[PDB]
Amino acid sequence: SRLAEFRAAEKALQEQMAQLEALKKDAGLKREIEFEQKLVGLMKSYDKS
Amino acid sequence: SRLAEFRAAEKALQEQMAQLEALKKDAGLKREIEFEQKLVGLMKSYDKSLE
Repeated sequence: SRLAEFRAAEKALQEQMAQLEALKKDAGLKREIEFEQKLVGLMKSYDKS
Repeated sequence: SRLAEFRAAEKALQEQMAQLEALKKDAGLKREIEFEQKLVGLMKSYDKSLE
């Protein structure tokens, strides 16, 4: 019921969302997303013969 | 991998944004915001009465 526990959740959400903005900046994650887009498109073309 | 984690974090966050919005409906919370509202009105009035 408390408003205090809402604003504690609001702060908890905005640091979670802040560390997702940190994760989003990692060079290793970026290389890995690209490699997946490569793998996805390559199995896209493997379909055709 | 850093990619599998990133997607579970993006999932755990999406869930949190939804559990937050669950709380906005509570009657108990709505009355507590009414009290803070009046408090602010009280504070504004105090400032207004300093011309």
